[PDB]
Amino acid sequence: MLEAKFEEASLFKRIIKGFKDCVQLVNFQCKEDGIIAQAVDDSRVLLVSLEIGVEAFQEYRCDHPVTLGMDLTSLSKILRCGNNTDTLTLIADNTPDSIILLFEDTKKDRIAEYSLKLMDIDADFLKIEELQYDSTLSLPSSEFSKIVRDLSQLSDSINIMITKETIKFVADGDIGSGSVIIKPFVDMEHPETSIKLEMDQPVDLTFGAKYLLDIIKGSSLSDRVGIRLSSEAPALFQFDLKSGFLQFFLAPKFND
Amino acid sequence: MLEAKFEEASLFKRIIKGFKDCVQLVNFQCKEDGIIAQAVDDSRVLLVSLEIGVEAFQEYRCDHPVTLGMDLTSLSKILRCGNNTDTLTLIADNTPDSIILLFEDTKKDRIAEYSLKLMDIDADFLKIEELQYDSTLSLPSSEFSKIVRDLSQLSDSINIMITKETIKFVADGDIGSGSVIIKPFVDMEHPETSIKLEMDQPVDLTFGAKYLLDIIKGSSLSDRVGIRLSSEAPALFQFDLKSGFLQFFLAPKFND
Amino acid sequence: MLEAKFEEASLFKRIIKGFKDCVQLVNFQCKEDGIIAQAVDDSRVLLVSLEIGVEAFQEYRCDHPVTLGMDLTSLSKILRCGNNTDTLTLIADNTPDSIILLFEDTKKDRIAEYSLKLMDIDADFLKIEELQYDSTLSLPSSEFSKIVRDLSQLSDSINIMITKETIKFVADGDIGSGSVIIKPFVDMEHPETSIKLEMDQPVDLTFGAKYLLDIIKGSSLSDRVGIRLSSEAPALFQFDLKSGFLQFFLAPKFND
Repeated sequence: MLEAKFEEASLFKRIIKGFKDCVQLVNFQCKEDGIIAQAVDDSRVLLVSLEIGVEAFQEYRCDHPVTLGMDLTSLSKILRCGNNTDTLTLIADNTPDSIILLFEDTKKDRIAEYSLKLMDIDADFLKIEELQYDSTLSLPSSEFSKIVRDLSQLSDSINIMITKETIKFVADGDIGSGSVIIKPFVDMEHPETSIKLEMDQPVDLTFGAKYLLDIIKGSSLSDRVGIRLSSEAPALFQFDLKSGFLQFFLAPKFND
Repeated sequence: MLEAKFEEASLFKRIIKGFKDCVQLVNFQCKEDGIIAQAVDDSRVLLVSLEIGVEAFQEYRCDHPVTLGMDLTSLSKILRCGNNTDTLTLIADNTPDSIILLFEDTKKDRIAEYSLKLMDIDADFLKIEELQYDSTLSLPSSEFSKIVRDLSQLSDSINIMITKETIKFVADGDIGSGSVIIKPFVDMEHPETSIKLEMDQPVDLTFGAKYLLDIIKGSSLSDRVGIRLSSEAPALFQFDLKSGFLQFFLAPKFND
Repeated sequence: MLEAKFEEASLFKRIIKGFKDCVQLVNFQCKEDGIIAQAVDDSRVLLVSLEIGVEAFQEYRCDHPVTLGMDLTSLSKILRCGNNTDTLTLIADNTPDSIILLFEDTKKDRIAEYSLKLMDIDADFLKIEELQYDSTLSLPSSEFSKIVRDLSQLSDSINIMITKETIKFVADGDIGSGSVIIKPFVDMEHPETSIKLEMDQPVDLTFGAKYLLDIIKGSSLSDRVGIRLSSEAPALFQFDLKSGFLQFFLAPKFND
């Protein structure tokens, strides 16, 4: 059996929002220590990887590992079905016919129990994170979201440039162009709005704006975003859950 | 002559919202004791029936009965034309060339008088309400609306099931499935949120979700909804106005 | 060189909203005393004319006159790129390769500098305002916007009628019809909501509702709108900036 109770369905709803642009069929491996999931998109330039730990739940029990594969169109539909504050419970049995999602409320009324038929997906799991990235940075999710959104209207390609104490976002398209230059600093009032940067090697990479627009949906889950860039491997954008994470690996646009 | 003044145009606007999915041509019989109207839809599975009494108005005068038939596309358009708090007045003369809608405001400015050309509709009025329905229930309009809306995303058919002290809404479609089980109780704090049920015979009927989605638009007009279900006749969903009602008769889906 | 700093980008964003329905290519003449611009639409029935004076800015410097022509689709896109309270600065050099738009914020972070490639437009400037219009009136932008919007749903033509102390807006189409009659008065509490009218000659003109809908977008820029109507020339609708204006000249519909 398996029973995992989120204190608030909002968290799972936002996490699943994080997958709008992958293969709508996604495997969720549920183990003794929590849930992991990963999904690639069609073009195979973007990988989404989620880990939710035991303590991110309100309650959690997984007697034996169980892989449940779900259609994210349909799970996303079923996840519109309650107030963000409802306690959401995933329930399954040893070999799962189907996953159960049970919503509960502040009031003692209205049991809302949904089911989702599980699919059979072949699990080709990707371990593509690097040890040392060329540069690491972190900044408020809100700020990163605004930068991406704004620059997205000028061209279909956003270019990240890292030099000593200088982070430069640039969109250069037919109509016009735009640049946003931020620099590291500590804001002692709220260490939230702080901007951190470690640069082992300067970097200059270009990304499809469609995919950055997808990636910034994770702002709903964390105050800060972490960006690891290197010229060799795909770039990593990470939003941290209370004991967990949602990660977006994105391959830079090719030059030719 | 005929002159009927709603204290607030909001009420008539919401009532007319209740007709979005009928023959856009609708007869309004205005009599000494108020207004009645009824409209069937194309497929002829849903009937909408409205009664507004003298006391639901701010003022009312109908010297002689007058039938005024209107295009609800066009009346709906003309009903976007003022603040919800404007005093709205319907005006007509003995044999009506046209209906007049006169908006007035808190401020003494801005007379806004619209007209609508009347059509000739043949009045085939339906008296299809039963004496004894198999089961009767009542519950908050908000709750019924949420249940219908949620379950509507899983299949195109919602199934109502009534057993002793148990009301069960169920949608079972291709992607997944959903169930919502409520039970009767008295909430003394707010007798609003109370859920009432009388069951003379258990019932099990299925309804097109398109039509339940249409029917729940009446939540704007009442705190509670009444549902009379029987296996013989069409089901009745009723929202009560201050001395009036808006009723939706809906024929269950056929089994075959 | 040229450097013009709006205290708040909101103002320029709303001004440019005022041009949604012109030739998307628009000349901006920048002179010692401020900025002027004008744009005709395709059908050539509507002219939009803007003047912004030195004092409407937070800072202003124009060493030599410079004509910069811009695509308003693209400038409108680039103008979504900041908070309404950002200080927006237009920057150019003697013969302009490109215009620069520099956003600055309350916080010392995030330099956001965009560029727009300039086009070559031939400047056929129109001086079509009359000395004496047949009638002049002024009324709250909100009220004019509501009247236009409401009446726009009944027909594609709105008809203005001016008689002694009587202003009458009328839409008369297939579905129904609507009339709105306002009269001059002084409201001493707020001289804003006052309605002023000088009538040298009664007037009766008809206007495409598409174009009135376009014109009312200027409500964002002023509390009041001024309307000069005459039977000879195109009608003038004027919204006043703090030392400036946005004007819409609109030719009446032809009778035939």
